[PDB]
Amino acid sequence: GPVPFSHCLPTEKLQRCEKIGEGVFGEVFQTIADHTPVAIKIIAIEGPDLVNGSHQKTFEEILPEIIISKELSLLSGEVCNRTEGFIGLNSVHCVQGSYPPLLLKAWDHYNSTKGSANDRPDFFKDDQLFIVLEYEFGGIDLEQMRTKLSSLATAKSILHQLTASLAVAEASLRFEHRDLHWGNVLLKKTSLKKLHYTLNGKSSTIPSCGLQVSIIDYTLSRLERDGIVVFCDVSMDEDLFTGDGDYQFDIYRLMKKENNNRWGEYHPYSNVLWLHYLTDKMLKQMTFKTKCNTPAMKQIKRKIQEFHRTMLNFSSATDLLCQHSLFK
Ligand code: NA
Repeated sequence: GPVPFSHCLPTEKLQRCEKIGEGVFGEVFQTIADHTPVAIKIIAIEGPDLVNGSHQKTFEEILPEIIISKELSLLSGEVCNRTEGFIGLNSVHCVQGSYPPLLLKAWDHYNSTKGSANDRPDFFKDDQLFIVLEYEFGGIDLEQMRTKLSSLATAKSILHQLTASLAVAEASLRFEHRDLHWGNVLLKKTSLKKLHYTLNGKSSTIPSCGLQVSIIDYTLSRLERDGIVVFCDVSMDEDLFTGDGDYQFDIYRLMKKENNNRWGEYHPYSNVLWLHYLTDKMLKQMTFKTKCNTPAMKQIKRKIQEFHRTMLNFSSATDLLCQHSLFK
């Protein structure tokens, strides 16, 4: 049955919590235990209050995200289809209580410095249920790194890492991410020169450029095992297909066109659509500390531009990884 918050966030861990992100879903905090940072995602469930302007999910509605988190985390320890490019899942708990005052303090600090679009989560009663997901800390999102990357060479490593992770998940799980906006691509420093993956038993490497990429946020994702499909049915959602002002919002429409509004089906072209949106961000919105000033950098730019104009003619991330010249 549900545990108190203190089960997940013993005092010292709660005292070290800093807010790092948010969405309509709820709140994300960073903390530390056994000298290791972790990210804690907290989602209210089962209650009647609007939270951030939206109804709370039921436990049945939140289960897909929990299941998908686990399956993608487990890919780091598999053999035939192996990738560390998702995000590690450490634990999941169902908690009952009002929001901890120490988390309110962290929430207020973020509101003061960065500003929040959410409600201050101070209105929950002591019977409120939450899902608390503890993840590996994955670094900083690509959107927050808009002005922080070295060069377009780094962009190439990032797109290769994303494409490989998505391909491995296609092959093992018939996975579609379905919401891979640039807030959901995390970057962390690595001392490894090369990152390793295995796709259908064939192992390969990717030069890191000093960064390891982690894909997060499985709210809209789909996968299947042995014919049992886990997904978010958005066929009757209005608002998801009516956004404007960013190619992101076109991707939701383009996915609905590809799948004829049947969200249980497998359409791995959606992963190609998201990779095209990310490549577009790399070329149009990211700005690098070092431009392509030399001939050999102008070449990497030309190859990423060629990827942008050709990739929509590939059927899946697997097709892109295996056949696109960018990755040869
Ligand atoms: Na990862």
